[PDB]
Amino acid sequence: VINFDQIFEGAIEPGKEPKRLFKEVYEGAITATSYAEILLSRAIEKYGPDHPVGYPDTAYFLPVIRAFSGEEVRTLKDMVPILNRMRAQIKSELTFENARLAGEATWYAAEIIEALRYLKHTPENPIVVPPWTGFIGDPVVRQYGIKMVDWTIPGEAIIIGRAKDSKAAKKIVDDLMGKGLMLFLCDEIIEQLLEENVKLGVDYIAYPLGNFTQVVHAANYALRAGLMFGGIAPGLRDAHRDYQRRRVLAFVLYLGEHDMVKTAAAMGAIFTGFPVITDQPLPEDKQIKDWFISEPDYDKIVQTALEVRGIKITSIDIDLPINFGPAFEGESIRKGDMHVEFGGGKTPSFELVRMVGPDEIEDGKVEVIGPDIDSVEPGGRLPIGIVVDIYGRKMQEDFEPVLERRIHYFTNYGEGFWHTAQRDLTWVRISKEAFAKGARLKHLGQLLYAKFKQEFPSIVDRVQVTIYTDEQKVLELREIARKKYAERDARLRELSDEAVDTYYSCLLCQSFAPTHVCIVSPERVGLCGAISWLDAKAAYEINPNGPNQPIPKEGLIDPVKGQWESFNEYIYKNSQRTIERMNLYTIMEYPMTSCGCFEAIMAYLPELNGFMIVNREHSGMTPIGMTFSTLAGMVGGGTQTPGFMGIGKSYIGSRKFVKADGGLARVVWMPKDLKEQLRSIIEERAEEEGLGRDFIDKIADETVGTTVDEVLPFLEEKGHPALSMEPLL
Ligand code: SF4
Ligand code: NI
Ligand SMILES: [Zn+2]
Repeated sequence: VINFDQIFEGAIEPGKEPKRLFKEVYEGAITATSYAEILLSRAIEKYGPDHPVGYPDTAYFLPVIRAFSGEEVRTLKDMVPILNRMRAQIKSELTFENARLAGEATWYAAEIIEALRYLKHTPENPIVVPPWTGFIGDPVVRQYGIKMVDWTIPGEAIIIGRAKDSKAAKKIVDDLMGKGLMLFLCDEIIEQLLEENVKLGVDYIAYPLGNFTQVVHAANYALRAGLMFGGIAPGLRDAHRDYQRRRVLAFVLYLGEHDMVKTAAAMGAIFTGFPVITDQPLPEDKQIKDWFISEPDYDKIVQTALEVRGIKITSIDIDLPINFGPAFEGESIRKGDMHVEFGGGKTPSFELVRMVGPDEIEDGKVEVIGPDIDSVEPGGRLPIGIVVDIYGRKMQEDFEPVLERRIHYFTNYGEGFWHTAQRDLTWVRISKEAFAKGARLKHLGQLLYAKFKQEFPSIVDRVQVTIYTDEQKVLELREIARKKYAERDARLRELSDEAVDTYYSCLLCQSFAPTHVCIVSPERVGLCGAISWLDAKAAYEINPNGPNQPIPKEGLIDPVKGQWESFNEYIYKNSQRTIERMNLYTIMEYPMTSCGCFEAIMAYLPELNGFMIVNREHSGMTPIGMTFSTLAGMVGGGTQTPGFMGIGKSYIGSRKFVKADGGLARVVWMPKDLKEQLRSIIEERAEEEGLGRDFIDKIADETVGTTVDEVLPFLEEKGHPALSMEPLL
């Protein structure tokens, strides 16, 4: 019933088909499928038809195939009928329909060829090294979903071929990274950007895939979105294409001299709804309106692609000397690249947002008080105290901690600006490159001002930013800040699931996970780990129409498992009626659903009488016989999964942590690093439960084993309480 092809209806008037383009696509699709045919036959000769084949760290087999036709490719023989089908759908008649089918066959061919390449890939002997990615694992797709759902990443650019010259490559890519687009790069443009010292790699959301058929690692990335968050069944071809067209705002930049295989791959992009913009001149018989178009002027090609795709960018439009955007949030500034640092146990530091009255503030006044960063030798240090005063008619003291959180992100988005921690434990660094470009502390203050005004227009009327660098002045002001921090800690201490009468929904991820609803209570953070009850409450109070809504706690059904009719009704209504009940204190019956951005996954193991937990960053097998990525393929997508649940890491430290299932006492296995990340809260909560602070050492981890038979003897020897608790079944 989904007629996806309707989006093409007006594109080409009959009898004027661009036969030059369609012949090139046909030749390239024949070439790609032939490449795959011969490599596959040779591989079956060498290894045998039953040899396993696949990609590293994915739940979705060969994802392009798994999405569009649903096959669970596991061995070489499985790909033989699939490729035979794709070659069969490549047809000489020069229609737009046959061109799109040839592009789909080209994507299938490139995916097959790449899986064959990975037949030689092992961790000890890998076929790709950073900053190149090749196939991108599921955890990376998931780790960036939270930035996609609110269009912090506004769209995706697939750049194929070669820019006119190195300098043009750096120009457009710097532009795109400042706009926050996710980049996929293929062929000679990568070396062009590295030659120009552009930052690239998974940490900068700018993926150097490789060359040639590695282009398909853009496609199998994009299609996993619908398979993961969208919950769309494998093989629902038009449903997947519709999800891509509506939610994955990707386009292709086709740079350099054209070639048949690159053109056929680009037509596969068009086949799933992504337009193609090339820097090459195009004769009338080699173009399609709004789908395969020429913009030779490098000063316009980015805006042209964004307009044809429908991407609208919000910019602060302050003249900063450095680039700014999500790609730089993940950067590290090594000591040898550091021009100056503040805080981090080297010098005193704090940051503070505070409400003030109308008379108390000069809107827009950004002032540095003390020496600036040109006063130190490179590698030097200064104190820093950042005070952001805010006035507004709708400003509340409650909002102060919320706004203060943003300083971290606001700072880290600066290229060559870096920030970690919070309050009086901040550590800030500024790169030598940023200093060389003219960055000074005034620019940090201006960035904070503009960003606070842009993000909170309805509660911020005046903003003033003062940055202090005198050591004794910073130490004096830090005590005022610490008074505010203690008031905030006391307000937090007053909260509990029982003491508040209203929990809050979070629908932010419904952009990509339409049936999923999060419920945030004081003692259960949202599964992303970034939205606590105070956060959701402030977000609603700032924007009553937004994706966080109050829900009264009314109509109790089960005090023990945590079920109320008010939450049941809200979830059912906002679930497209897929979900009727939710228990807040158990994973074993009506668990809360997940999108796919969960920091960790819990699962029950009957053989161990207890829970395993595994975080997204952990690589390795778990005692349930599944890696994190496989478990995540089951747990996400907005379906209810008794015995499994997605969670935020900090929820493990909550007093209400799966309380009806036994809480922390029920946890028998976690990765060693995750326990270390949470060691203090695990020790404190275990003491509160009566488990002992050494309970953390009774929790098995991968150094104990990855299977039940390795783990159970250790649990028995340790006298883990879970073995003597009631089975949860
Ligand atoms: S609280 Fe839930 S719905 Fe909201 S952003 Fe986090 S994971 Fe997504
Ligand atoms: Ni999610
Ligand atoms: Zn999500």
